[PDB]
Amino acid sequence: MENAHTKTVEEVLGHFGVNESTGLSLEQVKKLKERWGSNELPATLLELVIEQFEDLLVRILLLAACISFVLAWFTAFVEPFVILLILVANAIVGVWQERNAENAIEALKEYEPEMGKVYRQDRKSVQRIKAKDIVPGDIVEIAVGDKVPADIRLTSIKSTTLRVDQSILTGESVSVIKHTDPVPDPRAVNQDKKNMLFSGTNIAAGKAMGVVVATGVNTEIGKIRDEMRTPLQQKLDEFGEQLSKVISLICIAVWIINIGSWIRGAIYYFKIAVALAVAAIPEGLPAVITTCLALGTRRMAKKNAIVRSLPSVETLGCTSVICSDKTGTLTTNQMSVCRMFILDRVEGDTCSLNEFTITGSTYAPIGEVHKDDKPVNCHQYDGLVELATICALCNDSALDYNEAKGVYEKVGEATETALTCLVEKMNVFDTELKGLSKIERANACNSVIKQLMKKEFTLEFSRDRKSMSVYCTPNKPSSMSKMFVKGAPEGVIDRCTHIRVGSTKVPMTSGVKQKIMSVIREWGSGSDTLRCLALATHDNPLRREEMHLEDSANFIKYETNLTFVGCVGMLDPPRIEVASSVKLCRQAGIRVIMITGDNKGTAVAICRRIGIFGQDEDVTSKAFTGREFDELNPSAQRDACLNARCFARVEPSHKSKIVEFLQSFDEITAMTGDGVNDAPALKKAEIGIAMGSGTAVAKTASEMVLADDNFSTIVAAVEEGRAIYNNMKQFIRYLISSNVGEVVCIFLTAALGFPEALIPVQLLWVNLVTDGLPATALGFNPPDLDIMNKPPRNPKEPLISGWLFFRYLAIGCYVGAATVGAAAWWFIAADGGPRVSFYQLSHFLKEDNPDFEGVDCAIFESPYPMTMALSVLVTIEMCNALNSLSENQSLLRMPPWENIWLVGSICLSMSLHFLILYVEPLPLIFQIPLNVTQWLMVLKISLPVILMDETLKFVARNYFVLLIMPLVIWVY
Ligand SMILES: Nc1ncnc2c1ncn2[C@@H]1O[C@H](COP(=O)(O)OP(=O)(O)CP(=O)(O)O)[C@@H](O)[C@H]1O
Ligand SMILES: [Ca+2]
Ligand SMILES: [Ca+2]
Ligand SMILES: [Mg+2]
Repeated sequence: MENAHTKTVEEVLGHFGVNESTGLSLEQVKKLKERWGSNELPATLLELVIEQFEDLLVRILLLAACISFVLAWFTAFVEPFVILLILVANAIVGVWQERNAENAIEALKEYEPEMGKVYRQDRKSVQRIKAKDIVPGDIVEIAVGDKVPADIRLTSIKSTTLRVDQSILTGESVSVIKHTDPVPDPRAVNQDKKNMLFSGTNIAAGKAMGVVVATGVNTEIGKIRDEMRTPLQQKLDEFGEQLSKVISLICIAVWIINIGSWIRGAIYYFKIAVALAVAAIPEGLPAVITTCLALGTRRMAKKNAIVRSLPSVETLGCTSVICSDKTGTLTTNQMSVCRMFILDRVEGDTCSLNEFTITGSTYAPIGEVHKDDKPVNCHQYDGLVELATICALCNDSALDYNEAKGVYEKVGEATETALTCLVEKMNVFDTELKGLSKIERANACNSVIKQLMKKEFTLEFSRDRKSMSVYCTPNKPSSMSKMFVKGAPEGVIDRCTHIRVGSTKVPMTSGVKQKIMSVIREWGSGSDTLRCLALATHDNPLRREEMHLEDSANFIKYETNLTFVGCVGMLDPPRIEVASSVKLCRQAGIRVIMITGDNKGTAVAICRRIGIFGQDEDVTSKAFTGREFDELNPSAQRDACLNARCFARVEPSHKSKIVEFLQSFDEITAMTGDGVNDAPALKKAEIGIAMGSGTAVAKTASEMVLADDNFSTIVAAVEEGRAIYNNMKQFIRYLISSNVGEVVCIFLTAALGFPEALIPVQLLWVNLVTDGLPATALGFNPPDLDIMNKPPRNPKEPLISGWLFFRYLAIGCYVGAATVGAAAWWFIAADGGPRVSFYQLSHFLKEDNPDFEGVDCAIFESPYPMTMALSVLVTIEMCNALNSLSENQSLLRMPPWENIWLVGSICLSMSLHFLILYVEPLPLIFQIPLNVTQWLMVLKISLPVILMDETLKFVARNYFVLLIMPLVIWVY
């Protein structure tokens, strides 16, 4: 079947020989799966390796590896080789971490098979099957929120209008409108295919059914499968540019003051200002950020949270407002009518009711109606036969038994599905239900109703009108059509001009209208926090011939002069872990707002339950309806958002505008939503969160999907986001505060006229050792002990602080007055070696010199005090690295064994530094045999940078040993 849209409806129905209302036979599926395979897709090798070197810091440090190798034919290659080993080492961590997380996100999406609603011949009702079991033939049904599972030709549209979001397939950011007439153009583009749906795209409004015409690869989305920065990064890429600007400054600022063949020898000092450049250049800044960001995506994918955009975690470390949809998201969406009432009698102003309770918290259609905790037969209550009529004929939902889980599931919206379940429990027509199975009883009594009443068309739901009409005619006429409605109570009773009392109608009164809203206030504020709907019927509707449904704004006009019948009260439990989250957030410095279209009375009562409010807290300033907000003065309407914690009876435009107002206050907002109404607010907010059980359009439009439906996962992402930015700051403090020393070790050396500090092969070794995997592995750092007890980060404030700058000199100056303080100790105050005086040492730049009496000028050509400064900078920078586990938490509170990966790193970079000083062929390649008398001093010197930085920690903070102390006692 090619170009179905050329062909008409019955044509494509003939091609598969299916009845539209029956669907595909059982072996017809067997054959067709043997002719088109499943409905799935079978999902570079070294490209990840090459992507690491695409960053500025390793693009330029790829040059220094070839510049010092330019001079190879002129040790010579040991300089460029050591620049590789720090670039190669960091580049391997990232590709490792990246492939770790990749499998994870692909492990979680695979957990949940995408179901899809078909019409095979076994069950007389719609049923949910795995997407891959769909074949080109069976009738398929979809509705608002559903992703399309296969390529479908439309056959019938139940709602007035159908709206598909084809963005993922075509890119058009608008919802198109479909039809069922044939498009003749046989080469028409996907966008001009207005009678077809395609996998992966979602339904924005309406509900319809068609027949599959392609699967797997043959679908438009499959046909093109093989042919297809972050807010913290721009903060670091404005940094990576600036340091190199100062690096190459200071570096060539070294190269000049030294030169003063006398010019061919000026190319030595070039490899210095080049190697010293690589030394104070963070080769691993772009690797350590791709590391941590990949890690979190793996951390979250572990907790049943698919992260769809990588900066989601980063921004969540700063969120100060987390708005959330009530129904579905903050509630389990496990609905069942447990209270209902109709009118008993009405005499004058006063009136009485006939209330009822109904058992059964599950969607399962088992339960009984009580009057006063006593069961009753509903046929005796004439008003109940009608409430039951409305509740099954205004339903776009249906019950579907899941024989795998042995439990009942919903087909459509939970709210509607609770009603289908209720009309089963009533059985107002007293049909004999004894001989029917767990599947026949999912939609049993509705069928009797739907068999007595011909539903000719429905006027679908509209969240601004907040009600849903249905047109019907009895099957034996003579012409007596009627109209049934169900909608928001406040709204429906507004349009109700009459009330039915049993089987008779009477005009609406003030007092009657009162009682209703009190029951509903009783119901929504009670221990159950009921979610209530009104149910009324129009007795003299306008003929279908004289109706105008092209403009849906007419719908509310036709739903007028109604007869009120009754109200239902369904229960909705809050999610279990939710009351903890709002406790955890108010401590992390985060506000939690509720945005809902339901009753303010009920929405507040939930907020009282879960801890947004408390039963006694006055809420007059923190809860406003949609109307109570737009009907305010702009100043009070301003500081409302500042303090309001609940917004109810609210359309998606509001939630989109609510988040907007938060953001206009420089607030970083998160949005937690389940359904279509949350779609604008999800995109609008900085980050949107969708529920796994929710809709696809809610999931697609949002940027992180809790497939768990766990609500405490949100907090964990905020800890990840706060932990990633915090790992940077220490990593920042390490390389930055440690290289002020490598510059002063050189610049102090020049100012005092001292002997040579280092050599360009030594300059790039100590870069490798301290700035290789040791520095890099700082990203696995343990989250701080009090990370979620402090307000969130404000992104517009700068990265580095003036107290932190001061802490970089206080360790940069020290590691420099320690790198050169050890080489001067071997010339002035050492036992085995020269006793050169300070004056004699600074003017060393002759046998004739009487100031240099009794000294072989050859002692300045000795590698001894060079590895006294080389192994001091390695040891002291491993020490400073051990300071860099936390900004202020000392090593008494955060011991170094908590970070396993900086430990296993420092031990590897000392195993590679100790292997260089005592092996056979290396002390000559590196110009360098140090033992106990000298290694104790390098310990005596490199260790105080532990305490010196510790005393910085102790002062900013106020505004183990069995192992530690024997090591120090040897030293002193
Ligand atoms: N299929 C449906 N038919 C008739 N009325 C419906 C309906 N679905 C919802 N309503 C009514 O619309 C009103 C508001 O609906 P809306 O879609 O804006 O939010 P909501 O009630 O579904 C709760 P939440 O916003 O937390 O998901 C509800 O009070 C309900 O009475
Ligand atoms: Ca470096
Ligand atoms: Ca360094
Ligand atoms: Mg919802």
